[PDB]
Amino acid sequence: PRVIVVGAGMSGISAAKRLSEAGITDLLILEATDHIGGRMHKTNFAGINVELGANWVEGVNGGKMNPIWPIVNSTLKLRNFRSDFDYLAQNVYKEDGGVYDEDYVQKRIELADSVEEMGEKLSATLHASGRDDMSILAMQRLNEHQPNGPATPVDMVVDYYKFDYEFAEPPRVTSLQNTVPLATFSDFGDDVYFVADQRGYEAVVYYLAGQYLKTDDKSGKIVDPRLQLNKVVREIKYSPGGVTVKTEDNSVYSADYVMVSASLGVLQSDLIQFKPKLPTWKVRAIYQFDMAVYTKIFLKFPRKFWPEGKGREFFLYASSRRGYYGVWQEFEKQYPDANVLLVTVTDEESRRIEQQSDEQTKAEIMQVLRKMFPGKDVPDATDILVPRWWSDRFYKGTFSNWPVGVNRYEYDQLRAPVGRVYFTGEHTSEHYNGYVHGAYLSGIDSAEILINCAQKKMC
Amino acid sequence: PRVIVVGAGMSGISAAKRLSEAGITDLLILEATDHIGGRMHKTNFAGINVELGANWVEGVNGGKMNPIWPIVNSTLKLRNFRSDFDYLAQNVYKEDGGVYDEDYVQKRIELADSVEEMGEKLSATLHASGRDDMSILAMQRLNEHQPNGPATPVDMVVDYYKFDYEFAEPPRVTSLQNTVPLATFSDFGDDVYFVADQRGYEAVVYYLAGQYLKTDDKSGKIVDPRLQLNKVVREIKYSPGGVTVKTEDNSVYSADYVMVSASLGVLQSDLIQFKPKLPTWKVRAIYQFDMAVYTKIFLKFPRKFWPEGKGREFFLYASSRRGYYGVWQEFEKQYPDANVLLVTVTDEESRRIEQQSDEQTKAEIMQVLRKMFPGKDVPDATDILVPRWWSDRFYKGTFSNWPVGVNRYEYDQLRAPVGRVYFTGEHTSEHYNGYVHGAYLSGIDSAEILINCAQKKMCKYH
Amino acid sequence: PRVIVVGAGMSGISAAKRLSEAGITDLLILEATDHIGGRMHKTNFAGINVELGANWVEGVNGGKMNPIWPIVNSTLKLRNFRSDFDYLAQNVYKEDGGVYDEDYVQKRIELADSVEEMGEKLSATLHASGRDDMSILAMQRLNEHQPNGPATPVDMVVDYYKFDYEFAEPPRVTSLQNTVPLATFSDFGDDVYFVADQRGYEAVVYYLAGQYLKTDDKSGKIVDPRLQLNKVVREIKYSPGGVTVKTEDNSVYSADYVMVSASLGVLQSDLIQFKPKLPTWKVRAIYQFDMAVYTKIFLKFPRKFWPEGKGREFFLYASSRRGYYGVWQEFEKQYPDANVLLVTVTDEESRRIEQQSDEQTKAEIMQVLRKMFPGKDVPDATDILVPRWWSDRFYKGTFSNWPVGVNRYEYDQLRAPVGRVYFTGEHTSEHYNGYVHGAYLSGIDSAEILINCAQKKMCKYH
Ligand SMILES: *[C@@H]1O[C@H](CO)[C@@H](O[C@@H]2O[C@H](CO)[C@@H](O[C@@H]3O[C@H](CO[C@H]4O[C@H](CO)[C@@H](O)[C@H](O)[C@@H]4O)[C@@H](O)[C@H](O)[C@@H]3O)[C@H](O)[C@H]2NC(C)=O)[C@H](O[C@H]2O[C@H](C)[C@H](O)[C@H](O)[C@H]2O)[C@H]1NC(C)=O
Ligand SMILES: Cc1cc2nc3c(=O)[nH]c(=O)nc-3n(C[C@H](O)[C@H](O)[C@H](O)COP(=O)(O)OP(=O)(O)OC[C@H]3O[C@@H](n4cnc5c(N)ncnc54)[C@H](O)[C@@H]3O)c2cc1C
Ligand SMILES: Cc1cc2nc3c(=O)[nH]c(=O)nc-3n(C[C@H](O)[C@H](O)[C@H](O)COP(=O)(O)OP(=O)(O)OC[C@H]3O[C@@H](n4cnc5c(N)ncnc54)[C@H](O)[C@@H]3O)c2cc1C
Ligand SMILES: Cc1cc2nc3c(=O)[nH]c(=O)nc-3n(C[C@H](O)[C@H](O)[C@H](O)COP(=O)(O)OP(=O)(O)OC[C@H]3O[C@@H](n4cnc5c(N)ncnc54)[C@H](O)[C@@H]3O)c2cc1C
Ligand SMILES: *[C@@H]1O[C@H](CO)[C@@H](O[C@@H]2O[C@H](CO)[C@@H](O)[C@H](O)[C@H]2NC(C)=O)[C@H](O)[C@H]1NC(C)=O
Ligand SMILES: *[C@@H]1O[C@H](CO)[C@@H](O[C@@H]2O[C@H](CO)[C@@H](O)[C@H](O)[C@H]2NC(C)=O)[C@H](O)[C@H]1NC(C)=O
Ligand SMILES: C=C=CCNCCCCNCC=C=C
Ligand SMILES: C=C=CCNCCCCNCC=C=C
Ligand SMILES: C=C=CCNCCCCNCC=C=C
Repeated sequence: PRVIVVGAGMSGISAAKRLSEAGITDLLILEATDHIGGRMHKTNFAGINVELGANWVEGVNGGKMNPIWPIVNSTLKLRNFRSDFDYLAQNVYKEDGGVYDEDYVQKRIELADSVEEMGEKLSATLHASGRDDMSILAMQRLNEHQPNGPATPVDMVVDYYKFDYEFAEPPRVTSLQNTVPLATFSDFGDDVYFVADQRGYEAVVYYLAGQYLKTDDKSGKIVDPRLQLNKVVREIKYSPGGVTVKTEDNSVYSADYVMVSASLGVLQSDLIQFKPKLPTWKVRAIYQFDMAVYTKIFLKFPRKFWPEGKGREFFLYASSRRGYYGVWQEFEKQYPDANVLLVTVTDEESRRIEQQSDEQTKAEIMQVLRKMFPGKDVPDATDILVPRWWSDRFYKGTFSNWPVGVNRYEYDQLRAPVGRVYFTGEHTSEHYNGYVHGAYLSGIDSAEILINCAQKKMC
Repeated sequence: PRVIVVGAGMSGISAAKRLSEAGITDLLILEATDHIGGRMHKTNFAGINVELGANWVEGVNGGKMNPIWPIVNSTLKLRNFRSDFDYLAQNVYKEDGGVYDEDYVQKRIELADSVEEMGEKLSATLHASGRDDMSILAMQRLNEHQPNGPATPVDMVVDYYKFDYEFAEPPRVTSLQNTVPLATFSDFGDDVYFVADQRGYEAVVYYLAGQYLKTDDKSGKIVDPRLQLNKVVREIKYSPGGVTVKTEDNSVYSADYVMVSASLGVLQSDLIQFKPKLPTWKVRAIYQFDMAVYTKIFLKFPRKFWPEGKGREFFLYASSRRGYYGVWQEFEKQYPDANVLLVTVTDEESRRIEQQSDEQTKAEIMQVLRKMFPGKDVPDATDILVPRWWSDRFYKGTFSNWPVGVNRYEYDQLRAPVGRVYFTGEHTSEHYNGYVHGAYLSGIDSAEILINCAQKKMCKYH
Repeated sequence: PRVIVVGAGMSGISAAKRLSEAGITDLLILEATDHIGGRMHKTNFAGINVELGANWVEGVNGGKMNPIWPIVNSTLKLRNFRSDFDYLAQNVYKEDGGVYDEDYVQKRIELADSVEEMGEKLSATLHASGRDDMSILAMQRLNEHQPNGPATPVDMVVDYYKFDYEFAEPPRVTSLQNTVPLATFSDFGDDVYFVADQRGYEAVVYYLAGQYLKTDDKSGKIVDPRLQLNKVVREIKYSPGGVTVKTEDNSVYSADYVMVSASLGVLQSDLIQFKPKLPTWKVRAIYQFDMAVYTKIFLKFPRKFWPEGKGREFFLYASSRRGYYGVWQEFEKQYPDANVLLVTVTDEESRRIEQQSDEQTKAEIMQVLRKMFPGKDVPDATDILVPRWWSDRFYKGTFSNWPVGVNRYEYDQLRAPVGRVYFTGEHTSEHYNGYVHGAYLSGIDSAEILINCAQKKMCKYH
């Protein structure tokens, strides 16, 4: 059968590979941008390539092997380092200057960790139907016996590092049942490894694609005509007998099936019109799940003014405004001597920031840094890079997050095909939504579902 | 039967009134503070009494009469005014000065309203168990077809005005099925009346209490020994045979039953120790419902610099920071010539603000005001009042809000009695949680359950 | 809670009775016609009351007691007769006259019955999801090894008697899995008893109604104002908090819940407007199930011309046109001096006949009877009664039938409530759709689900 795959991110390339392995080689991959890789994507900043999207292989060293790890660490050997979060208690900055006492902070972290552990015990006892689920915040209130969760600046920043920095939305919106504990770490292991290689974390996608798509023997560039870049799909028409896909440039293509891999945000946006309209059950499951936004703001300075050394890689700023420029990282190992800092924001701060100029964002950040390092002469940053994933029509966010209210059955409806229209992508990953390995395994699983239906008539 | 009622806010006074009516007059009302009324409470601000807590009679002029309305508007004649929100579109300020064009704003308001109406239709069809509920935000996404709800400055303050200003928590955390549409408005009417009387909205509670408690002939002060102020209940021991209640000053009282009317926030804080410990099912029901916080910040100025006139009562500040000093009210009718303004904040901003000085909050507000009225000479406020309800141990918030995740049966577990211990209060109102009328009706309903057990020997709950 | 019950047929009355027993007595039953009983309804014909709708208590003498049986045979002692179909082989008339040879017909019946028995065995092994279901006709081809089901006149009329005369649609549309074997007979017994009493089979419903509705001490008539006749519901508005129902006479009623007992056929028609519209899942379940039509044409003649005697009660006409005036009943036992015959038609023929005049129908029937009894001087019938259930807007058919294509899950979606809107009626009976006992039991079942939701706050999800 002929199958059109919409999108050449990790899931689309992964699904097309699996299909090709089943012998379905009459594929046509239509990608909106001028390149493959989607959310795994590097860029030049301050004369070095940094990741705008995914940056870590998460879940390493555990009971099962994360399928992405071997490719990154053995097949391609991309340069990488295990992140160590053990010294955060020594690096929490006060809103007005200097760090807090490490012992006080270590005890707040312990209290937070302990509450989360009680939440893991509780989650284990909830019903599979989801009828007793609750937000992580409700679990925090119950376990601490209070009418509110973390509320002082230090407790809030600790809370934000533990939850929002992973999920990109606050604990009060997040499903406890479906995030605590999290399968990625329970299955693959607790460590995470930061990829810092000039070829980019995206190399993994190019490696996979080259195992079945044709590449130039000199270039190494993909030249297979089954891959067409700059093809923005805007309409998908389907019937019991086949499908037609129209692109923004006016091309029109036909196939027996279409495998949609565009992000959940794209599907919530209407960029692609389905005709007929997707059924209500599908539409509701789509709008109930969340597409989160995690913004990596890179900054480059004329000189270093922050600490370097053991345990100095990650540091937090405890603002009285929750989530305001709170989580920082410095790259003494990754980008020795570059004078770059990375501050991450999400959700509401991400949408506000994407809406204002880089200069204005730079100015707000300089004010925070100056409060943090009152003893230093802090130079203004020389360059800033603000990724605008939520504003980009081909992504509309960075990764899905599971909200309280959606149960496993409704989440599974996200994966479900509609006639001949199949779906894949990180938001269809059975237990790894939000991750690169989740996009990868989702392409394989979605392809298998289509192969069984198409080749064995077992749908 | 002797019954102890913990708390003399509206639901406790109302529950005690109903018991007394059923002839259960061997009552003891234990109130933590030095006064009755609870969350209906006024205070002197710069020379005028303003309400720290409830301020409106909400739900008036509809198909059924809100029971609070006749007392306010006819029995006591408390001075009051209908709030008119029809002119908001002419009163939305830009982050950086001046108002937006009216027609531009009106269209955003009309789109917001249309999404909500579409949400009311969805809501009516959801399974009664609450199992298919979703947040108000999810419904907005569905209806606007976007991966986010309102996100530009003007659409966000319109959203805040429509939802946070009523519920005190954002749409994304709030239950669609239980708040859209809202029974208070569907049943009692769409209008709301702001009480602005020197005697305070709490006069309604003093009135009900007086229908059954003895009062001093000249002062009208309640003197009945069945009401005991300054008595904070710290422990409730209950058994098959009865209950014992201990206060902080060590008093100990016994009764056949106890009716607890302390807020959900108090129950979530463990101020009262139950012995034996409440059942796990009850404990979980308590923690899963939300106790919201709504902070009315009052400001007094040496002279006026904002507009007055038709449609000027309410105005919004479209900050690029959602919920930042967004909803303003000026008092040309309520407190004429006092030069007072009221900005309301909720939730995360309330918690932040209660934790810092009033001077710091006043200076943040002066920057906002000077940005809104750049052509005026905006003098610094000479007085400010920041109510700290979340910090007050006898309240721990302002009113409950039904979150996504709590279902119908879980809400019933929140109300359910445990042995001889009954619960009452706005958080136990089936359809009016969060309101003065919900506390009033919840008092009568809880009392009736107790009366059935006590007088009809029908002791099984649901 | 206040509950409005739409319709006073067996299920509405049965539901209201069960609610009343749970103590829910604030009920309002709105019935479209001027009487209760619905599809159980008698009429005077030829000076005798005959049944226009149900006439048998089906499923008797089995392992479990059909709940209607005791009311009929013991509490009311309605006059009744066991129907005996054992002599059919002696009473099959050829298209042009005279009966076929008994031995020949018995052989054809024996074959039809053995193909059905093989269908029951196949049915038992089909997957519960309904994925392997097939029509009864497909099972017949498989078992007979032929490219068609019964196709000669005698085989066709035996087939119509065995299936259409029960289900009111042909084997090719009927689900094998859900009708062969049929629960009513497997649970309650293989016998059937024809009710022939002047008080009517509807007395069963009048008896249940009188157990909780007030009746005049003299007239015995129901006089409870909770029952209101001539109220045609045309709109049902519902929200998360209650419902409003408006009747064609323009009255408007309000309640907490509504229990809809009108027929599937009425729900498929547009008689009652739901606001908001019912959800797509619900509307699809409604239109996928079938509402069949079974038309009992009674004829009165001036003298008898057909045989009377052992085995003569039921006879068949083997027309070469399937289903054409094929199953007849003579009433020597029931109405001995009447001279009345009953011919039953269903489905396509019922729809055709309801649309033409009684005179044209009578003329068609006289041509058939004159061909069946060529040796007799057949008199013209002097009266005929054609019931028009499909044309009646308050019924739109006679009883639901389960078609191939619908599985249990989808059938259950017919019974499922939508918010505060509940449904009851024979088409919601878990295992006895199409019968009086099914209507009766569905009323109790539906009521209990509403009682758990409303009283116990436990709204069952599946
Ligand atoms: C619907 O109702 C009718 C009416 O009520 C049923 O018929 C009545 O059923 C009684 C149930 O058995 C029946 O019973 C009794 O009769 C026996 C025997 O009578 C004589 O024989 C005795 C022993 O040889 C002798 O000792 C005695 O003196 C008599 O000569 C007696 O032992 C029982 O104690 C009892 O009184 C009635 O006679 C009968 N009346 C009529 C008018 O039919 C009917 O029942 C059906 O089922 C029973 C099992 C029996 O087969 C009936 O004949 C049959 O009609 C019932 N139908 C259903 C389907 O429920
Ligand atoms: C800022 C950020 C940080 C993250 N951090 C990490 C991390 O450190 N580790 C980790 O494991 N995960 C992380 N993630 C998550 C991870 O990157 C994603 O889960 C994964 O890459 C998503 O792959 P996908 O194929 O599902 O979707 P995508 O990569 O979005 O691929 C979909 C493709 O479809 C294309 N497309 C969209 N619309 C159309 C259209 N109309 N027509 C044609 N093509 C279209 C897009 O251009 C894209 O190429 C991060 C992601 C981001 C963005
Ligand atoms: C800022 C704010 C704004 C609001 N706006 C409005 C509005 O405009 N309109 C509206 O309808 N509603 C509004 N509400 C809600 C309304 O005020 C409440 O729903 C209602 O007043 C609550 O009455 P209650 O009896 O349930 O609780 P409470 O009024 O809290 O009464 C409980 C009583 O128990 C006492 N107590 C607590 N712990 C103990 C103890 N351990 N022992 C003894 N006594 C104890 C407390 O002091 C209090 O008197 C608002 C409330 C607030 C605070
Ligand atoms: C011709 C025929 C033969 C049958 N043969 C038998 C048999 O022998 N044995 C057997 O067991 N079963 C048989 N049945 C089926 C059995 O009669 C029905 O299953 C049963 O009586 C249906 O009861 P109900 O309460 O579900 O519906 P109904 O009896 O239809 O009750 C619904 C009530 O709703 C009223 N209504 C409709 N629309 C409105 C409105 N808009 N507003 C208000 N009220 C409204 C109707 O008037 C009616 O009274 C037969 C039925 C018919 C019609
Ligand atoms: C990631 O890959 C490196 C490289 O292959 C691993 O470091 C090698 O590991 C083997 C295993 O016994 C040694 O014999 C080599 O000497 C190692 N090379 C170096 C430079 O130490 C490393 O352990 C890998 N990490 C994970 C988590 O797999
Ligand atoms: C609030 O109370 C005032 C006080 O009685 C009401 O205004 C009276 O209303 C009756 C009713 O139609 C009149 O006959 C009186 O003349 C009115 N008095 C005045 C001063 O106008 C008023 O309608 C009430 N408002 C509401 C919403 O009930
Ligand atoms: C390590 C580290 C720092 C955080 N970056 C992890 C973001 C991965 C997003 N996936 C989460 C799932 C969801 C929602
Ligand atoms: C009118 C007006 C302006 C807003 N003040 C009313 C807050 C009443 C709180 N109860 C809502 C329910 C919940 C949660
Ligand atoms: C006995 C006899 C004669 C046939 N009359 C009974 C009709 C009962 C209708 N219900 C069957 C279910 C279906 C569909």
